[PDB]
Amino acid sequence: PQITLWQRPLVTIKIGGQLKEALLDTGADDTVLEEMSLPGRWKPKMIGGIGGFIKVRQYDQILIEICGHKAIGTVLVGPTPVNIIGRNLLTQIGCTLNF
Amino acid sequence: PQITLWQRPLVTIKIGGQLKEALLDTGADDTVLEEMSLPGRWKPKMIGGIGGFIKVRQYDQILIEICGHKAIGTVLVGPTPVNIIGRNLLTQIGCTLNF
Ligand SMILES: CC(C)[C@@H](c1ccc(Br)cc1)c1c(O)c2ccccc2oc1=O
Repeated sequence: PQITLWQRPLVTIKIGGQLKEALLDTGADDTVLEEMSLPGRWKPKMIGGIGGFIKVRQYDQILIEICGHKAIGTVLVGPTPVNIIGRNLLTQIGCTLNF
Repeated sequence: PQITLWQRPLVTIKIGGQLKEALLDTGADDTVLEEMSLPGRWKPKMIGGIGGFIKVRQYDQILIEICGHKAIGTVLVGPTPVNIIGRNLLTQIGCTLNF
């Protein structure tokens, strides 16, 4: 739908058989979620943010239903304050900025 | 205009008599810019991001021309990797998410 920026742009994702909410982030190149159980293998990886650098697990080819749309990409799991859906997934569900 | 998410959503702001580019961030509640000279008074403030917490200067009532639109808000100046225009300013220039 159309979403104004008066409140945090929050959205219900379904991931790895579980329900969660997550922040729509056009600032973010990648998708990062707080600590949660996911099947398969991962790779130790590191990202940077405002504060500094954090160390994540990389899962690839993880199916996510964002507000009822399908998408499949790399999801980084770690020590984030917020659930970030960035641009790798944003493009799939067909998202844009209008102003 | 309309902006796809295939590349980082970068935009030319004019601030404190200078030109710079900055990242359109719907994830960000506030606007934070790297270290630069601004007139007036400020307050020592602290924010959090992925990585951790950083310490900023707060300037209030700073006029910014984002892609040729006027806006006046709180701008936090500090040690960010990127120039962030978040939601405090986003709303002013009339921004939305469409998907
Ligand atoms: C929730 C964060 C992940 C997010 C954020 C940004 C500003 C503020 Br105030 C609060 C949060 C965030 C990015 O969207 C980001 C984008 C590009 C580069 C670095 C980045 O660091 C970040 O912390």
